[PDB]
Amino acid sequence: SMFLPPPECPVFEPSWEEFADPFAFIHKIRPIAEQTGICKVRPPPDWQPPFACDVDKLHFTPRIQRLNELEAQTRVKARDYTLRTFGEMADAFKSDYFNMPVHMVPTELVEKEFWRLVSTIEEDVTVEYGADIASKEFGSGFPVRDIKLSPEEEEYLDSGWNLNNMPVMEQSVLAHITADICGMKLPWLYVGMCFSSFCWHIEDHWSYSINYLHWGEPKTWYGVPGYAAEQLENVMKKLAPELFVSQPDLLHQLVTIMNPNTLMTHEVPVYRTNQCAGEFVITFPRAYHSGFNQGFNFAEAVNFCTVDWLPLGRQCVEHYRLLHRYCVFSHDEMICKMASKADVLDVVVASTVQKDMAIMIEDEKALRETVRKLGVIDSERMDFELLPDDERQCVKCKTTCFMSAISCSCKPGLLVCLHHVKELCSCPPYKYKLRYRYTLDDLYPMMNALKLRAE
Ligand SMILES: O=C(O)CSc1nc(-c2ccccc2)cc(=O)[nH]1
Ligand SMILES: O=C(O)CSc1nc(-c2ccccc2)cc(=O)[nH]1
Ligand SMILES: [Cl-]
Ligand SMILES: [Mn+2]
Ligand SMILES: [Zn+2]
Ligand SMILES: [Zn+2]
Repeated sequence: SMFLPPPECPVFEPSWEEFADPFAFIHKIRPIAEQTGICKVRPPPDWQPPFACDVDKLHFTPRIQRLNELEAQTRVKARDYTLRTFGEMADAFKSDYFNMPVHMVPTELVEKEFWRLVSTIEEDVTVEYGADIASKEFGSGFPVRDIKLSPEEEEYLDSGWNLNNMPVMEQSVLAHITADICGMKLPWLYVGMCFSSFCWHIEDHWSYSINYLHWGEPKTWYGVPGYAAEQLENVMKKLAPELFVSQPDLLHQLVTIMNPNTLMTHEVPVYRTNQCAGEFVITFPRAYHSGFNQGFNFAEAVNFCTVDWLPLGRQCVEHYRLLHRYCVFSHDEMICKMASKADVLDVVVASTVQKDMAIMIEDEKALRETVRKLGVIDSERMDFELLPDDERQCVKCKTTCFMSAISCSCKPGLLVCLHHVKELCSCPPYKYKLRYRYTLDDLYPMMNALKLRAE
């Protein structure tokens, strides 16, 4: 037997009452789902968002994909397809590949065959797909405000499970952040075809993700719990070390296709599911996942960050620093933005932010004491949030600075974070300046505002 399917991941069928609040529901299932990394959610029977589109007016630029196990690919990027011409190409591909009608090809068989073809470099199957944020050429699958909407479209505008709303809801910790992240708060649209595949990965900053399949043939998933992320990476490192070489930026991270049986052989727990149209898949923090499409389909996905995630978010940026990997945003900047809005925060959010802020302040206090002992004496307040992100990365570890950094007039524009004072230039430390966003005396009242809000 060449492929043994992993065990099924948890499937939840919440009542209307349980379903109404996505954040409460996710918190409820967390003790179960965090052990499997992914889970599937079937909405109540009458939660049925309307899907309507003109398949001739939606168009997109396709990406192309070779399907070889262990071969390097990248997450970020030909004549356009319309949704109709992509669909015709996709249906004909599958139909011809199997010499069968597409909805007569068993899901078990497509899966078995996927793992055969990626392992056999004699086969050079290539497929195409779409992947992008919503645009005027190809918009969200959920209702958004703008056009006169139907009554049914209007009902789902404000849904918690409308993925456009998820990040700006009250229990989301990104609800009041000002920085423009196209990646972390905007949904991505994915147009799939048979065998088009997403390589093993975790989300930026170890966030959650929620993924909805609007219509079409199923999407097959493999997931690994967060506690096993480093085991998985060690397996990857032994079998494909090329994927771990340092890359110039975040538009360059390498990822790959790998058979889940190979992971399971090395004691990594893996779970599977077939996500059908109308179902959600949720991925938990640091939970590795991968998969492929059974045929022509359309999915929508978004990152999100709950209060549960906050401490993991801090750990992630620490992990990025040790690896010299670029950040998408400054975690500390997000924390201080929320503290500056303490009076309008949800009170549980306020309570959790306060705890992370206390850790941030004590770490910052110790770091500033250490660089003072290195002989850095001069200092000046600096509004880091005003710099383009690529103008405030630590020269050494690439972390996005916000709380503080060291500069030297010798190297105009260059910064190091306070872990890397010795990595900036050859000048003696008294030539350096500590650039800081806030004094410790600024920070304690900000934290107290959170405590008062949390009561
Ligand atoms: O049965 C379901 O799919 C959801 S409820 C539930 N699932 C699980 C579970 C399901 C699949 C894989 C691992 C655990 C454990 C548990 O205690 N409860
Ligand atoms: O990437 C996830 O976890 C969302 S599921 C999904 N992703 C992709 C994808 C993701 C990133 C870059 C390219 C494709 C394609 C697809 O058909 N599905
Ligand atoms: Cl192949
Ligand atoms: Mn993902
Ligand atoms: Zn650094
Ligand atoms: Zn210098």
